[PDB]
Amino acid sequence: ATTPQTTDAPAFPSNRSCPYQLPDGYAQLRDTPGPLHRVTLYDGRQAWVVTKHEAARKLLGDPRLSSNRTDDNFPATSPAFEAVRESPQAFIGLDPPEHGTRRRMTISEFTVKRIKGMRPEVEEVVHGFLDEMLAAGPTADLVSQFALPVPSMVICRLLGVPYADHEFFQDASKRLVQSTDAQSALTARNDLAGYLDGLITQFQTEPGAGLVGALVADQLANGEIDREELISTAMLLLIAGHETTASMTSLSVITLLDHPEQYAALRADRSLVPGAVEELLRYLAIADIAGGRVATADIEVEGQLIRAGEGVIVVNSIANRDGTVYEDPDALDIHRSARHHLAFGFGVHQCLGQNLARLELEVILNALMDRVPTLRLAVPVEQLVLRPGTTIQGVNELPVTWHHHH
Ligand code: HEM
Ligand SMILES: O=C(O)c1ccccc1Nc1cccc(C(F)(F)F)c1
Repeated sequence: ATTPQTTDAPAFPSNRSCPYQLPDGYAQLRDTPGPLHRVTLYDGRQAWVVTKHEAARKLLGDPRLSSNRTDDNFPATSPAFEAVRESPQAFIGLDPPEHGTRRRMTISEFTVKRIKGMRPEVEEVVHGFLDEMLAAGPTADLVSQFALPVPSMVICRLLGVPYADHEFFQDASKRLVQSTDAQSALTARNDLAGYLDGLITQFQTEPGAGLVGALVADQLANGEIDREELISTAMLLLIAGHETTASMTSLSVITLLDHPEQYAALRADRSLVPGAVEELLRYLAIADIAGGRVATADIEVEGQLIRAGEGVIVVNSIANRDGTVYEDPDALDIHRSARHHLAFGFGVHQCLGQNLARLELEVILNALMDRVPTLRLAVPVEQLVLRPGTTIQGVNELPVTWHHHH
């Protein structure tokens, strides 16, 4: 090469170097005027990304932006995503009206009433794993010993997946979400699909509790959902149900320990916890791989033209750092109003599990402050290995220690 390498479509996604700040490239996008920006995906395709808060709400509500993953022009951010692409879709990949007919089969499990009613169960699960970790003595891996098991046990009960098989499906879920190549991603999905097919057949003998048992005994027995779809739907809920909250827990611990005055204020006044959870959601925005869209018609946005067949990624981490919405947006402030953040999306696909996630993180933070207020990282912040921007944000390992008490 013998010419400058500046490009008007930088590589996307980018990797975080700090868990709670944007990648520098993302900061550059945040500062570029306009709602949209060109980028180049891993294979060479260019696509649009959305980089401003209001425009992200508007485009997430635009029916000309389809969630159809199996569309040829759907933006793929890694060779692994094309596992979810050439696979039968759960409702996260459907458009209305099909999307609502499938999502409505699951919503009874996620109502505000039901979630509020799970609080004692979540508290029991959180405190049990906390006990086992603390009794095991420092040091510890917060991911394997706490952040992952807690939401796994909860979502497994919700679904009717037996927690006994946790080692299998927890490992399979890891391999699907984080793979760098396509085939290891396909294999993880097919191990999962295979396990899920057996559970249905098992339900097809003795009716079990949980959402999967319910969908087997009703919608499936009425032909209203296909077996492939039920598997896909159960897989989406299982994986989302435990990988997202696990990442929020580990990244929130890292973040709070870098803001000790806010963490101390939080411990001193537990009425701040719900607002702190909202702020952490806005600030950490762990699900950026959760904004892909493909346009089925030309879309004009503020003087820029999205043409039919162009991919669009609504990047909610950047949108949540829009300073015309959140004053001083790169500062963590558990007292701020984080209302209207996009960590959960917006519109018809807005996160089904959002209030379960909020409940989990409130109980988790309270239990950590109750039972191990001296928790600290057993390594410095820049000895941690963060995941790349091609997957759910977080850490695969979080070595922690505490002052032992008896
Ligand atoms: C803990 C933090 C969580 C975050 C930050 C998060 C983030 C998101 C985002 C951004 C979307 C939108 C995807 C899109 O627009 O294409 C989404 C959708 C979804 N989330 Fe969550 N999620 C979290 C927890 C959960 C939990 C605990 C569940 C439990 C099952 C869950 C289940 C779902 C489902 C099923 C959808 C698809 C909804 C639809 O397409 O109608 N999420 N999530
Ligand atoms: O997007 C799919 O189709 C998907 C399929 C199978 C399993 C998980 C899937 N998605 C997924 C995986 C992790 C976190 C989130 C989300 F952030 F949206 F909640 C979504």
